[PDB]
Amino acid sequence: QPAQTIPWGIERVKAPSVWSITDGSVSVIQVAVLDTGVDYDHPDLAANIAWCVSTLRGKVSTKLRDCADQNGHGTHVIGTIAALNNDIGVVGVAPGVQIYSVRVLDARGSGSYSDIAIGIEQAILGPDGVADKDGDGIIAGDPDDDAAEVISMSLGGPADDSYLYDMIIQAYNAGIVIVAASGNEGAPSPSYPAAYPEVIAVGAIDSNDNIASFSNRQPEVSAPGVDILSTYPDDSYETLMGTSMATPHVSGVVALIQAAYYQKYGKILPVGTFDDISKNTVRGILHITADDLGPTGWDADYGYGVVRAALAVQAALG
Ligand SMILES: [Ca+2]
Ligand SMILES: [Ca+2]
Ligand SMILES: [Ca+2]
Ligand SMILES: [Ca+2]
Ligand SMILES: [Ca+2]
Ligand SMILES: [Ca+2]
Ligand SMILES: [Ca+2]
Repeated sequence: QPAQTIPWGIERVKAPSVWSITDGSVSVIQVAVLDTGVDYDHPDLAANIAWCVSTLRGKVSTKLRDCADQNGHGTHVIGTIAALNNDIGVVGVAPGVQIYSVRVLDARGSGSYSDIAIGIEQAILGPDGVADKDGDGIIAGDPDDDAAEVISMSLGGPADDSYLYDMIIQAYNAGIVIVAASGNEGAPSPSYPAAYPEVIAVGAIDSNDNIASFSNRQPEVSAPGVDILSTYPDDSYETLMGTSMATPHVSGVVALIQAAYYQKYGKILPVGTFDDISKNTVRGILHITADDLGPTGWDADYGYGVVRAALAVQAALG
């Protein structure tokens, strides 16, 4: 394996300076990545994969060959969030965070809306199959349960499926932050599920801080999405571009916020809304600590701006 290097995007979102506070390894926190699966034994990922599950064809399976990444996309996305900080490869935004790989897309990167909807449900239910095991009414942020705290969806299209949406609503109401790619058609508004109000739409910038021409407009925030090196099967590394690469940077920032907030207060922050500019919710923190590029304020290219982990965590703990 190659010596570790830090992809430009990880520095752009100001992650490394947070690690002293937390690298995401606060045990209650998991990030669920709904994608093409994961190279579960990749040396730069394996210790962070807590669950490798597939919902393809309406069958929930943890058979390794069913959950493994047969495309590369999911492994790349996961590495942006959580590649280990060690002597090899790359390093994620939250390099200590536990990951649930929820395979909702096939070897070609395609998926049915029912399989994605089931994947959302599985992020809530978690490995043990039960939403609220101790019956205390808390799901996300409860160390007695195994629900994820972030759902990261580097997938999207023009179709709005109410069954899939109802699952997103369920997750949001359980306290789970949902993050998704704005899309790559240079369209005037985001793809679904990014376009749902319960979901953070993420646009992509390049290494010059310019928004990528393919980035679907009107995102909520933006993040590195061009020339993104990350993990790839088999035990390898690859460079990709897309709002699917921007998305995990934001999910990683969210994981850091929630890990740090819990580490200090023993609870997590509420998800929040698109309009929130307070420091009382995750979304509010993301919006007010983002590097505000473009026209001042929220704008159709950058959204509220480029996410910044160090500032977000400081805001959460202040
Ligand atoms: Ca959890
Ligand atoms: Ca590494
Ligand atoms: Ca559970
Ligand atoms: Ca509970
Ligand atoms: Ca509890
Ligand atoms: Ca492997
Ligand atoms: Ca702006």
